Amino acid sequence: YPKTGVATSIVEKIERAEFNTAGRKPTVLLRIADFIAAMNGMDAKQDMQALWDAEIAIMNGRAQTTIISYITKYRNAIREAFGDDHPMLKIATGDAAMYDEARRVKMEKIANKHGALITFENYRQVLKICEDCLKSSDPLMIGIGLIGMTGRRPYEVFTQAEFSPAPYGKGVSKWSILFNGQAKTKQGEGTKFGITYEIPVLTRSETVLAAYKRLRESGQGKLWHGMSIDDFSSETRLLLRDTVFNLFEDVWPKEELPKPYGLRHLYAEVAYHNFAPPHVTKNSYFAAILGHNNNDLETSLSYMTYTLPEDRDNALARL
Amino acid sequence: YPKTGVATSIVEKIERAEFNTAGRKPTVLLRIADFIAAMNGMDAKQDMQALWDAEIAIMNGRAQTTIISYITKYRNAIREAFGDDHPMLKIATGDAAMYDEARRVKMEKIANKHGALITFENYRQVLKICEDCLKSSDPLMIGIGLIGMTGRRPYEVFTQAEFSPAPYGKGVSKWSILFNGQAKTKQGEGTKFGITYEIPVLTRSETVLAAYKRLRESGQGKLWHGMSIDDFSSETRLLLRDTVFNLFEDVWPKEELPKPYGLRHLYAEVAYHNFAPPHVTKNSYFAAILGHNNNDLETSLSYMTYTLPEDRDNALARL
DNA sequence: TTACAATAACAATA
DNA sequence: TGATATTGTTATTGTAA
DNA sequence: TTACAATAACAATA
DNA sequence: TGATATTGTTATTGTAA
Repeated sequence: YPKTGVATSIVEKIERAEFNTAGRKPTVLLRIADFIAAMNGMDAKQDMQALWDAEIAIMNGRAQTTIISYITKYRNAIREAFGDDHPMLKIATGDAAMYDEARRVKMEKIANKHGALITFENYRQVLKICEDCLKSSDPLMIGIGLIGMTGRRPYEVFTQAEFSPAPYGKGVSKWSILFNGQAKTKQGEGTKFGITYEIPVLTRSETVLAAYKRLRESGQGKLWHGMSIDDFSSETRLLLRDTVFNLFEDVWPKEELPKPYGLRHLYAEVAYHNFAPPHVTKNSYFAAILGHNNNDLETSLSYMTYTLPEDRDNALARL
Repeated sequence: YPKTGVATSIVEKIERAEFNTAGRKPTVLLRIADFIAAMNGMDAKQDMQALWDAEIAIMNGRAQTTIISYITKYRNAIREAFGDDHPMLKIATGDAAMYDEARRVKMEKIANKHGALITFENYRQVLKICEDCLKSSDPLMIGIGLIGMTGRRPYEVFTQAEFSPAPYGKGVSKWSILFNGQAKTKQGEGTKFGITYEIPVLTRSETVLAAYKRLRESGQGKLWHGMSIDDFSSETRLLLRDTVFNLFEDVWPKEELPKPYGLRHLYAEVAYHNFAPPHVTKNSYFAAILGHNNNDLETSLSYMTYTLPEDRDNALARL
């Protein structure tokens, strides 16, 4: 197995950081680069274990959550420099107890949400705003609108989504499009990786598609296209965050602040409300439209966040 | 740690089998008894490993599912004879691959059900039959009726359920009772073990309660009360199975045969349809009424089996 | 002696 | 069933001034 | 040379 | 996150006959 290599992306990041004139020092990326370098020429498992142990020692005061993320960064770096068969991958791991606890925390949060759904009282207004965004000349605005209307993830919409018209007999679907470019997935059976699949839309599909090509043909849309996730975050995350804060500050439910992924939650809640066939559970429908693996009903649980006021009324009406 | 002991329940079962005049020979219980006996005086892990390995060798041609169950029987026997701290418990285990595969199979089945819910067209009739059973003089019939009306498990209803009236301000709830005696659970936080908790009922609570005391005061109801699960199965399972087959043969959906647990599925579907408050998900509501652990939304997935025809209609009515 | 924008760390969610 | 890829939030850095 | 009831094995589900 | 407790189905046994 390779006893030498470099994590190219990390060092490119550091080298780009060499010319900043503002901002935090890239301490973490640095530690990761040093780590990978020190690893060069290492052959003994106890040496590897020692090195990792020092790294884990440094991460001490961080949040459990932060530590899991960081561990992912180191593991991806090792994997990039030395490949998949490097014994350090058996060693640079988190404790099972830590992963287990993260899971417990998460499921508890979700359970808490399921017993106290937030009533999205002004959701029609939110969707209206998103429809209006589809006509803006600012491609960020169009992007947001497309989030609301298609429920695609921001990274998907801005960097890789392929929206297409969807058939319906001999005609074209008014309320559904074809989508390719599912993120957070990898090649496999039952996976939507590189799969084109049909998704409902919350305004006319023509409108959506037109707004999309306008996004893709713009200047900023040309930068965005095919970008990596790190690049995407750096270029757009804070601006998108702020714009969304502002756009929905008045209409969003009081229980939470307006965030981009909010739109993906609402979308699922709205599409189910409007389009769900009768022989299918809410879990199944959500998993279907959100691009989840074939037999995964559990990720859908994360998205049951809101109650639409019509349903709140109707349920209250008994008795 | 104890190097000696006996699995009393197993040998009592064998000794009761000594006087049968009909039926299969208790091969399995026998092998388990011999196993436990051979274990007496054992001190060396390789000897233990060998013994287990022979047992696992015998179980070869059985179904994965059967093998997991059998392994539970051996483990419970070891645990009963020698206690919880016996090193054989580290050895008499199934493979991780086997448990993982069982899980995959299960989730796939559930996923398949969620994308093809069975329309329970005649469910009003089924519930009616169950209401009628509450007036029968045959306590089995009453029991069935109470399954349909309370969604409690058969073992719970026949052997240990404690039904009680539920308050509602200064009055008494018309559509909910108090229940104690949750099975398939053990002492813990967030658990319903020995907890009295409120559950909806699908006919008037008075009716339900009256039918219950009639069940409890009967002769067969006196046998049933406080019985073990093995005793319960042996005494009642095949008769209950047959009676249920017969009672619902004409009205049950064509996609499946009428089984007692069917009534627990339908119950949950009906109660949600009628009683579910607006700020709660179907998963949460099911987990609440079915007695599931506090942060467990996943077991609820097993119960989404049917679509009530009203919902099928209403969903079909768009567009 | 503060503003401010820019950056990556830190952190949560799916 | 081993341990990721997105989204979301804040402390630090450098610079005008 | 079969019926039949009884039993526990075998098996799936939650 | 280690490995159970219920519910559901069928093959074997013994007995009349």
